[PDB]
Parts: sequence; C-alpha cells; structure tokens
Amino acid sequence: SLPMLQVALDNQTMDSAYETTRLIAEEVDIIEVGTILCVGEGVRAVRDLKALYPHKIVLADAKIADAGKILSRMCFEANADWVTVICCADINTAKGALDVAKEFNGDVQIELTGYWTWEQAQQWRDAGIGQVVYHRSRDAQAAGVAWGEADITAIKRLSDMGFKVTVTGGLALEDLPLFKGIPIHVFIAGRSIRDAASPVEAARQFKRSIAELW
Amino acid sequence: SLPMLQVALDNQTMDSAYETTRLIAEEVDIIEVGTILCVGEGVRAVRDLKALYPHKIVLADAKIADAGKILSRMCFEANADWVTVICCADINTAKGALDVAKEFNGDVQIELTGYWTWEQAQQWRDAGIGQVVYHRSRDAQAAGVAWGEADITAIKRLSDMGFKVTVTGGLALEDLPLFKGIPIHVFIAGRSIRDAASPVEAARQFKRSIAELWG
Ligand SMILES: O=P(O)(O)OC[C@H](O)[C@@H](O)C(O)NO
Ligand SMILES: O=P(O)(O)OC[C@H](O)[C@@H](O)[C@@H](O)NO
Ligand SMILES: [Mg+2]
Ligand SMILES: [Mg+2]
Repeated sequence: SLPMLQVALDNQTMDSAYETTRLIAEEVDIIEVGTILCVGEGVRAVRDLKALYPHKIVLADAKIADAGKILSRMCFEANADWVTVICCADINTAKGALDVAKEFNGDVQIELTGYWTWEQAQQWRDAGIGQVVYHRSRDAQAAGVAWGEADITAIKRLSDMGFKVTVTGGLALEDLPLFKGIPIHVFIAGRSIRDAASPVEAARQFKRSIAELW
Repeated sequence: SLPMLQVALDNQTMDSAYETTRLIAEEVDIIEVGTILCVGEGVRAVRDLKALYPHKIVLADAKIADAGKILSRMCFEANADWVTVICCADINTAKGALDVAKEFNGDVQIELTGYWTWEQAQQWRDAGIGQVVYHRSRDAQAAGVAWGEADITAIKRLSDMGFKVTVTGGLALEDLPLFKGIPIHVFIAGRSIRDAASPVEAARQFKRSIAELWG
C-alpha cells in the first residue's frame, strides 16, 4: 500500500532509545533495533521493545554475517518480526536464517550495504528471499557519497525482480521525491527523526510526504 | 613463529562462556567474544572478559558492516584489543574502525566470510589493514563445503600481500596439516574446544599439533 515508516534506534543503551520511542513510537510503523543497539545491549533490546510495542513490527538489525540459524533464532526467540542478513553472507547463511524465520512467521531482509552483485541478488530470489534493504552506507555518506540515478535504477531493478525494497541511508525529508513512482516497501529514518529538534514533527512530516507522493 | 590459538566464545550468555574460559583461559592465546555472545549479551561481554583476563588478547568479533567508528569505539571503550569488520563493508567503514583502533592501541581484522575480490584486498592493504580472517562459513560447512586446494592458494596469496592471516571455520585437529608450510598467524577453534569432552585436552592437542607442524 503506502511505503511504511521505520525508525532506526541506533542507540547504545535502552534508556537512550526510550528517549526516542517515548516521543514517536506511535508515529511510525516499524521499530528497528539498530545494529548499534544490538551490540550495545544484545538481544534483550529486541525482547524489551517488542514487549513495549507488541502491535508494531520489530526489526532486529543484526546484519547477520554467518551462523544464520543460530543468530536468527536468538532474535526470533526474543520476539523479533524481521531480521537482517548482510549481503556478503554465504548463501547458506541467508537460507538458514530464512528457515528459522518461517518457524516463527517472521521474515528476513538482505542488507545491501557495501559490495554485492546482481548474481547474488538472483540467488537470494531463488532461495525465497522477498525483502532487501537498499542502503547508502553511513560511512560512505560521511565520505561524501550522495544518492543518485544509479541508485534509483538499482532500486527499480530490485523491485522488478520481485523483492520488496526498503530504502535507507541518512534519509532526509527532502530526499523522498527521488524515489517517486517506485513501490517502496519501507523508508528508514534514524538520525533525521531521533536527532531532530522535534522528533514528532519529523516523523509526521515523513508520513505526510509519503501520503502526498504515493 | 608458531601459529597462535584463539578460542571462539560463541555462547549465548556470559555464564555459558565462563564454563569454557575457567578451563581454557590459560591454554589459549586469544579470547574471542564471539559474534553470538556479542549479540546475546552486548558489549558488556567484552568488558567483563577483559576484566577477568586482562593479560590476554581480547577480540570482539562484531563483524562490523557499517558505522565503523561508532561500533569500533563501543568495543574499544569496553577494552577490546581487536575488532572485526566484514569484508563487504564500504572501505570507509574499515578506515573508520582502524582510526579508532589506533586511539586505543588496538587493531582491526577484515573477516573474509562470504564473497570478495583481490582489488578490495589491495584497498584494505592501502588503508593500512594488517590482518585478515580466512573463514569457511559455518553455514557453508553445514552444507558440505570442505577445506581444499583453492583455500591454500588464497591464503598464501593473502600472506604474500602482507597480511597476517587467521584461519577458521569448524576446524578440527585433522585439518591443521592442510596448512603446514604457511606462516599462519592464528588458528581459531570454537566448537572443537568448547564442545569437547575435555576442553582442556582439546586445546592442548591443538597446541601440540601446531608445535609439531610448525616446529
Ligand atoms: O537514517 P540513518 O541515521 O542513516 O539510520 C538508518 C540506517 O539504516 C541505520 O540504522 C544503519 O543501519 N546504518 O548502517
Ligand atoms: O570453530 P568454530 O565453531 O567454527 O568457531 C570459530 C568461528 O570463527 C566462529 O567464531 C565464527 O565467527 N563463525 O562465523
Ligand atoms: Mg540500521
Ligand atoms: Mg567468531
């Protein structure tokens, strides 16, 4: 339907995350336990946030690189809806995580941060993967890498292959028009919501502009 | 120089990890906080293990994919000696982690689990990475991927490029002779030590075989 709004909780502690959820939990559709929070607090972050917000989709942004069955199971036992597996994981890592996701009626997203190939994209599809995260790396961003037409072309191509596409990577309100006409599953905002002078206005403006555009 | 021995603590909780370290802390060179323990407990696992064993090298196997400076700094502020960065991460992720590692007199390894290229390997060298982890994925292993000749050639080639190479991925004692003749920096064992009937004896066996094969 409309692209969903996901907030990324890239916080080092639960209390710092709650400074954000206490403002905007009900202003978004998906609550992400960011990688920073996974590492900071471990999978307790997942269990706690779902207990708080059981009606929201909770994503554990673990960026699983190996041990797909074990790491996926930990996140799902903690009541995750969705987990991420990093694009360079062995194909059997993605398969494994996907098998466990199915036991729990959750799902796996392949996280397209850094280097990957079109052949691997095909492999994910054959394995049954239905979601990808098209992601301008935070560190690439800080080195001056901008969003551009090659990203739009790549997102359209992933969409045509059958994936539901999330878009993320230092997204600002003003960025949303670049993706107009594409059936984007989710837009993620971390900093542009958490660090805004008004996190509630920031999230409502993302939701408004999405409604305008789609 | 003998390859060193690293134990991987791929435990879901600290107490499970301690059931291993109380036995083998003194039998190995590097204590790894496994990716599974980092995700199970968070970076506290790093801080606590270092506090128990401050004389040992502690490796935080975070497999950082992005946000190099932030994630590295969390690990290093928890008193990690080494952190890992996954090989597909944007080159600025590695660079970012390395800069932080240098503030703490630490170091970064690139984790070669999954796909990568030789030009990328050169980029790592130019950025100043000195260590790589040649890793047969646990899940590749489970699907029947064996160690083989192609792995020898790649390892030697990494070493010739100037990297200290760590080898890992379901290693059993019988696999060590595959690598004889190559200046391997570290072998990692997780399951083969932790799940042995006697972890102590398992670690000692690895050390004996290493000392015979590289002596
Ligand atoms: O909008 P951002 O601050 O970039 O956060 C969203 C992004 O997807 C992060 O959670 C992330 O995973 N960075 O790697
Ligand atoms: O010997 P193993 O049980 O395979 O554990 C070592 C390995 O390096 C793990 O710690 C790991 O990182 N797997 O991805
Ligand atoms: Mg994230
Ligand atoms: Mg490990």
